[PDB]
Amino acid sequence: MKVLVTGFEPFGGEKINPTERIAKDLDGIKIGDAQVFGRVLPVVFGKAKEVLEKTLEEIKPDIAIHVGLAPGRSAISIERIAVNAIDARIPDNEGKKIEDEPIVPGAPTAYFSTLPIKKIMKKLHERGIPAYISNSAGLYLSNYVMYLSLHHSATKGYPKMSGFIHVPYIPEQIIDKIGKGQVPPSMSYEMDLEAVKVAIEVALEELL
Amino acid sequence: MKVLVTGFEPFGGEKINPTERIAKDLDGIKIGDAQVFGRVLPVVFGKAKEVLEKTLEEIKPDIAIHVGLAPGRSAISIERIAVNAIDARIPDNEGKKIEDEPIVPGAPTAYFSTLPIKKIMKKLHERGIPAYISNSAGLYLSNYVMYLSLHHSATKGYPKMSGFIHVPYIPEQIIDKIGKGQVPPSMSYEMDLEAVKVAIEVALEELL
Amino acid sequence: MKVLVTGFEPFGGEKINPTERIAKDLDGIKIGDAQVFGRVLPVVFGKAKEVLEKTLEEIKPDIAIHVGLAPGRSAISIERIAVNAIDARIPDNEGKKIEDEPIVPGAPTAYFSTLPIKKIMKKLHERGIPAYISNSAGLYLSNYVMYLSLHHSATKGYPKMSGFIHVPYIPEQIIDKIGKGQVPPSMSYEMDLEAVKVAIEVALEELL
Amino acid sequence: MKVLVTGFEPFGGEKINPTERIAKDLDGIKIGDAQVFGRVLPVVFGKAKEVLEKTLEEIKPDIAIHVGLAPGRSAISIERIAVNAIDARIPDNEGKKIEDEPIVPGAPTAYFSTLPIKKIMKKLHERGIPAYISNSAGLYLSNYVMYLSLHHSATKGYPKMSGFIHVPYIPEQIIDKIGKGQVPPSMSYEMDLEAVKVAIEVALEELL
Repeated sequence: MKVLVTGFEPFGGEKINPTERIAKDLDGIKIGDAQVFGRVLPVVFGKAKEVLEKTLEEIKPDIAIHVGLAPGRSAISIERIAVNAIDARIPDNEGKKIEDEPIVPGAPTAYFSTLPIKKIMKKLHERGIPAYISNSAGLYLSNYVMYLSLHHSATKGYPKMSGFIHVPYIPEQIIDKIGKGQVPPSMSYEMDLEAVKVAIEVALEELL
Repeated sequence: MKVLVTGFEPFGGEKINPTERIAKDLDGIKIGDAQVFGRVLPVVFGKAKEVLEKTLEEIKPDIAIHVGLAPGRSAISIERIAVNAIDARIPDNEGKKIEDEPIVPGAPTAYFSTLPIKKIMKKLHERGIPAYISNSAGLYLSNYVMYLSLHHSATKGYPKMSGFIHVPYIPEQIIDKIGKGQVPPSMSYEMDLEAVKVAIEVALEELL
Repeated sequence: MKVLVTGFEPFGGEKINPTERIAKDLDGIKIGDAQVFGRVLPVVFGKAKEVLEKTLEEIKPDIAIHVGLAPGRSAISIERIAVNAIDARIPDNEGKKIEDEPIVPGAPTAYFSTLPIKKIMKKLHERGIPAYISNSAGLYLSNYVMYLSLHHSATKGYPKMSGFIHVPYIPEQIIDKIGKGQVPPSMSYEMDLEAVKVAIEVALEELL
Repeated sequence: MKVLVTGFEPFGGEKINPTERIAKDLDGIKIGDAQVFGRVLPVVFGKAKEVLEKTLEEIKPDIAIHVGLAPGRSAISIERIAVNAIDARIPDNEGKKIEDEPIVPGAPTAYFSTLPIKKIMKKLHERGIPAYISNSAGLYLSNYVMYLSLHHSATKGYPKMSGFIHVPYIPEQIIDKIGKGQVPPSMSYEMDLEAVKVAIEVALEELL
């Protein structure tokens, strides 16, 4: 049993992206006899697809849990759906701002996450971790990778389960925001890491 | 050198108030040779004044740091001013909803906190703790105690420094909020506790 | 050329739903030689489908613009996608709270709105009307009708264009909210009405 | 009976300030036999004080209602208190960003508005105008003028009543905000103007 967890590099002017550390912290660990692989993806259209595809083909995980930062969100959010569209509010790390363009021409308009999202949310709550189901992962890189992963599952047969989890800013990222005229919500890195571990465990238990 | 830290009991239907635990956790500890006393106050007009007055007279602290819960706030907030007014949006724990009434008839319309609020905010930031200066502690029990404490200082000569710190909901308090149609910001109890300890240390260093 | 505009009846305890008036105000009007029909839909699962289906079959509009109230939103929002799922945060007007259930079993996971959403947004901006593209119409009745309308288009060939527009609370709906501990954003009814008229005109110009 | 209404010039990069038009629109009008004077103030520390002082001495109004723009607020807000402090989050129109400095050294820490704020709020509600009581007018120019006006009343005996009213962005100011990654609340200029007229009428009726 193999699990792939991905995170993203910093973007949008931020010095850090907490999901990058999550991926690195979880890489190489084992939950039961399941092997976990952690990989960081670039916040760049096209290149992110190349890396994701190569990683999926290399590892061939049974479960894929893609993690990303969601500025402004106040709790852990589990994405219910991936949409076949790109409409960036901001450009990617290479200055590309793609608007109204499909991710995969001719492919389904959307894919539902195949992770047991409701069970994951329930377990997180039991652990005192606020979490909810998000109905839009945006139309930037998070949705981009979420869709491609689910499409890979639908066309290649693996991973069996795929989904996306967004985390809020971590406290240290809020400091420079103060004075700039706003105080966005934040959540500790420790809670985020535990949340992802819980998601993996629940997904695994689901696959038996 | 003596420091008094207060917290509040649960109110507004909440099962817990994180500041109650903060007070209990800090009671009896020492920062350097300074003795810290932690006391919990009732969320009841009148009675809260009795308890506060008695506590202040009993301990005669050099520094008083009153802590409270601020539902909806996203980071640690240090109150800049206490206002001589009561206008409760909700009733206190005994069903009393006082509207447009002074706290102390004839006393000053307001008192500025005497804690080194800017230095405290700066130190918190250096510790990676998001914090900002609040210009209104509301007109409920937090402001009530903040004003009475500062008034005590002005009329009795002690405590030398007095102020108020509000903390966001802690994560576990958000669980039942989910589904109710909203996900308020939250901050870990551990961060809150450390923030209060930092405030105490900075206040002490200020008094020398 | 025929255009169908729908609105919803009051729900969630609200005395009014501004979209109900929008539908009635636009019913019978003409934009050029295009005939506009305005109909009000019940905020009830099942029944809403019956009414929508019957209305679509009766009128056979070339363009369908469904309007609804989005409590909390601050500006006009044009829905980009309809999702094949029902997961009500609150029950409908008949007390039914459907959770994790498809709208049409076996049908596509989602449909993109076929209204020229970007052009509509642009024209609204030129008119000084704040508007943006929403990537989730929720999973309540608004999404329910949006999906069914787009599904009707895909399977029956009409309407040629279908989409959904959400409007904020109108000012009068905020009054009772004040004191309840919150002041949600609002937008004038007049602006909402004009926004819908603009959307219709742009959609029509698109069909030529 | 004379009434002075003030507004502010554009600031913070905005092309307009709706309160500037409010002042000009109300200048010269009469409510009953009361004469209303409308004046625009610069968003500049020091200079704003000069203009305010000169205006107050020139007109010697019985009632002074200062109006300002509050970016982000969703409804009309009536300020309850003015604070003797300056701590600008942004610089004024001349690049001056004053931090932790009193407005009037030695003067009271704060002054309560002498306008019948609760009655004004009630009348606005009866007119279908969402409005609430604000407990902080910020520590920028709005608070600056509010405090100086109330201080003038306390030391000079006039105006008899003084207060501050903040209005949200008007819709047209939101357009350029869209895409920038946020849609702030807004309220029509017409509603703002009526709200100020209502405040004046209620204040006048209070003075008899």
